[PDB]
Formats: sequence, structure tokens, C-alpha cells
Amino acid sequence: MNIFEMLRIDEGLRLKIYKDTEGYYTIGIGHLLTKSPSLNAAKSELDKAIGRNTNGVITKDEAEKLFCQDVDAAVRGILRNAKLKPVYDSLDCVRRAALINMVFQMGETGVAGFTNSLRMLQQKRWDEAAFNLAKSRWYNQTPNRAKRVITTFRTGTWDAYK
Amino acid sequence: MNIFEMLRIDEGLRLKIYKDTEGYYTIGIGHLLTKSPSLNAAKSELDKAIGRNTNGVITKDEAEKLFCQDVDAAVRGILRNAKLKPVYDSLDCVRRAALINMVFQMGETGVAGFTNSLRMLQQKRWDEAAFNLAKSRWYNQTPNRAKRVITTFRTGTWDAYK
Ligand SMILES: [Cl-]
Ligand SMILES: [Cl-]
Ligand SMILES: [Cl-]
Ligand SMILES: [Cl-]
Ligand SMILES: [Cl-]
Ligand SMILES: [Cl-]
Repeated sequence: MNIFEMLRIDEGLRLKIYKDTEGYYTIGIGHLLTKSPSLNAAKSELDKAIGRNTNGVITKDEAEKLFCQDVDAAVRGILRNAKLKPVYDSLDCVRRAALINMVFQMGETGVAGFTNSLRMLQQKRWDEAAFNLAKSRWYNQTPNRAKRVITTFRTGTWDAYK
Repeated sequence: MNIFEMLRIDEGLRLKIYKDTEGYYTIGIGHLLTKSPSLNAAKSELDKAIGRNTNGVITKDEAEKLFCQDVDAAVRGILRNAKLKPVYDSLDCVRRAALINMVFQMGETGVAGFTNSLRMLQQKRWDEAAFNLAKSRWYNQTPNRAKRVITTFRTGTWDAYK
């Protein structure tokens, strides 16, 4: 198990434009295209992202390329963030994966605002952090995924993914 | 394909201590234990790395954990290096993987010294860079692996791994 296999499990793989859990146009392995209600806007974002006229469909190779960029972007976002970097630096590799997962799903700014949970993680109070993380819209709206991610933070193991 | 799958192909997976291509004690997915000729020294490094008395054998989970740390370390090494960071920043995701691969194999300092090849990469002179990279002990000692990595730099595709 690793960050790519973890997110592939959590995000799935679909080669045609679809709506994600929040109702937003998405493709590939959780590649958010746009929060716009317009399918045409989503198609234009897709063509720009892939560099050709796709008409709403991509190949597995193309999906994996967007995925690589998106994981890269989540890590870069963490490293550039004054709130996230200290926490990330303090974690082991498995828990780093859990943080990357959250940022991938919610964005840098979204996760950076979880001040209390981040403090507990930095303090290595794993059970307390886990309980605090579950007090979130994130947990309530995607409970099975959030439970897997929280288990990863709680245990520092890949048990929730095996 | 991604950096983990790429290195897993290039490094293999072995659960008992073995000697790598340079004759150095190694385990898992290309986890170098020590350059020391002493198997006992290698066993001590392994126990320290895993956090238990292993007697020269690890599980697949443990091998994957060392692998996660080692990929993380290669990326951190690139980002902290004044010579490597500018090149890495200039590359697309696929070619970033090729650079991580080199650092994983040769180390931060080893790759950072390839001044001419790094310049050609930064300049996006892909064919020239590819020819220059092959003028190396690296290429001569591990030609099939180096060819795959160079192809990745030349094309910005995963063709050498599919
Ligand atoms: Cl656009
Ligand atoms: Cl869920
Ligand atoms: Cl599920
Ligand atoms: Cl030691
Ligand atoms: Cl080789
Ligand atoms: Cl081979």
C-alpha cells in the first residue's frame, strides 16, 4: 500500500466525465474538473487539462497522468502551507499519506483550517485526533472514506486499506 | 504507472537480505542497508530500520514501509538541493518521476553533480540530455535500467515501463 494505491481505492477510476460525491464534474481518479453546473464548462476544462479535444472521454493512461499531477499538487500544497507543513514534517510516512489524502479530497485551504485536529496530530495524540476529526462535515458526508483515513491517522498502519 | 510502480519494477522485491548490483547489502524494494562488507552490520541496520529483531528477514508490509520512506527521502533530497530543485521544478510529472528514480538509485549528491545533463534537462533539450546521460558510469553499469529512465526523460511518457 502507498499514497497512490490508497487514493485509487478512495477515488475509483472512471474514464468518462461523472459527478463526484458533491455533485461536481470529475473524471479519472478523482480529478475535479470544475464546480460549475455546466457540462460544457467541464468539457472545456478537460480538453485544457489533457491537451486535446476529448469530448468527455479519456484513456486510462491520461487518467493516471492527471492523478500523478494531482497527488504532486496535494504534496506541494502541504509543503507551501504554514499550517500544514509543520504537521506533515512531524508525521511518519503512513500518516503523511493520510494527510495527503485529505488535501487531495478537500484542498490545501480546507484542511489547513482544521486547527484543533492538526494540533492533536502534531502532539501525537492519535486517539484524540481521531475523535476530533470525526466531528466534521467531511466525516458526515463521506463516512466510510473518512473512517479509513482516520484509522490510518489513529494507527499509523494500512489496516483500513487491506 | 507512477513513481512507486516504476521503482518497484526497477528495484524488485526481496524479503531477505541480498546484495544489490554494486555488491551492497540490501533488502525489500531496493532498500540499501549499508556499504559495509559485514553481514552482521547489515543485520543491525535492518533491525534498527524495522524496529525489531528481524534476523535478516522482513514481511512484504515492512518492505513497502521502507519503500515509502525511501521514495519520500528521495523527493526531500531533491527539494533541499540547490542543484536539483530548479530542474525538478521545471519538469512535468513523468520526468519528475525519472529524476526521483535516479536519486533513489544514486543519492542526492550523486545526481546533483551531473551538471551538464541537468542543464540540458532544464533547457528541455530532451534528445541531447538523453545522449549526455548515457555517458555515465550509471548507464554502463546498469544499462537496461538506465535506458528505461533515459527513455522516460526523452519522451515524457511511460513507454519504457509498459
Ligand atoms: Cl478553459
Ligand atoms: Cl464515503
Ligand atoms: Cl466504501
Ligand atoms: Cl545500527
Ligand atoms: Cl540494468
Ligand atoms: Cl531488465
